[PDB]
Amino acid sequence: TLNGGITDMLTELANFEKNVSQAIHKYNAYRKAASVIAKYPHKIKSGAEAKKLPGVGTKILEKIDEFLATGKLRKLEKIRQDDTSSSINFLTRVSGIGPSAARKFVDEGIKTLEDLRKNEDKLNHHQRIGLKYFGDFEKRIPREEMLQMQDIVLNEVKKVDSEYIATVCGSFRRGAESSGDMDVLLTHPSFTSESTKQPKLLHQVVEQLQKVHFITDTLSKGETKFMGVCQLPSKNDEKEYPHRRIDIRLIPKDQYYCGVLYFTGSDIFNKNMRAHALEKGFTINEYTIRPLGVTGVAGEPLPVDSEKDIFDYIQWKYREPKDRSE
DNA sequence: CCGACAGCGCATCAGC
DNA sequence: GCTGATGCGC
DNA sequence: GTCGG
Ligand SMILES: Cc1cn([C@H]2C[C@H](O)[C@@H](COP(=O)(O)OP(=O)(O)C(Cl)(Cl)P(=O)(O)O)O2)c(=O)[nH]c1=O
Ligand SMILES: [Cl-]
Ligand SMILES: [Cl-]
Ligand SMILES: [Mg+2]
Ligand code: NA
Ligand code: NA
Ligand code: NA
Repeated sequence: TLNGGITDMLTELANFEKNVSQAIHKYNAYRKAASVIAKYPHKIKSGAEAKKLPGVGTKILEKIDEFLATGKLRKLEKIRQDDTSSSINFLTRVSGIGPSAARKFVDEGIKTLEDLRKNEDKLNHHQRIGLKYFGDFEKRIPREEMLQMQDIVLNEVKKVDSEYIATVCGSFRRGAESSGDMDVLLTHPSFTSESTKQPKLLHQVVEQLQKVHFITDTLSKGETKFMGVCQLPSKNDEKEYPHRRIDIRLIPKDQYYCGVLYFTGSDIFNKNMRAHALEKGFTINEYTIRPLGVTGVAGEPLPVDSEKDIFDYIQWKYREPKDRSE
């Protein structure tokens, strides 16, 4: 909020490059610049001052100078006025419509919420459910609701098998006062990097959450990742809660710490951390941290017994979840 | 200058 | 059907 | 769009 004007401008530029230009590197550059400026503990007085931060170069410095002098950016003012860019940007707000489908729909005259509704047969399943809950999926989730959702998910998982461990990650684990969705890390001792003693480990949990009418819709589902929709139950005569996005990730139990580091994020934090790992000669994914040889080929998984072990390998002081909101 | 930019599950489609 | 590329979203 | 080498 200290530099909220600038970071909003950069986020809108990032969205334009991703959604309209399909220029993924410009998208990530703008997001990195917005992240470093959001973290900067001073009210930026000039582009030159912002250029000192890593990820802000000459181009963004000049945009910041325009924004500070005038309160706006002509480039963005023209983008807002362009019907084609505005239409593509809007459609990507539906879950499952990305930049390519958005431009395909616009090209064939499908430009608004009603166009989508009257053309539901042009949508795949994910897009159909994203359209159905368009308004709901724009709402934030109060942390008090996240706590009730956690209670349901952990207890229903416990009812399936007491040896499951479900961990709510995402912004919730970083202590945020509100979240965009619910991310659940799941483990069971039957599923390790060495063996899967039991099938349908994820299915059984999903099935149970559907049975109690917590999970209401499916966006995608495989043996280790479920992405879908859920809803808190409401009380008598009470308006319903919005439907909410939920993601469940089943990770081999012996890879919990890499999985919980990954699912806790933020996404930019993970990108920064994984980039730094590469510079230190390691690669990090949600399963393992491995060394890189002189060929750059990933070696064998290093032993990991805590989140901090992962930080230790890349020579970073440990950062608590609440300081990973980048 | 310029190569690299984090890493991967699931859905869908083309080609065979 | 399988395989590989692409889209999308974490 | 930015940056390390
Ligand atoms: C999108 C994305 C995610 N994650 C990891 C890190 C992410 O933290 C984790 C969950 O993804 P989610 O999109 O739900 O991100 P949240 O942090 O929970 C959030 Cl603040 Cl955007 P909100 O959901 O509360 O609105 O997955 C990544 O590693 N890379 C990615 O590109
Ligand atoms: Cl690009
Ligand atoms: Cl791995
Ligand atoms: Mg989340
Ligand atoms: Na800089
Ligand atoms: Na979308
Ligand atoms: Na998520």
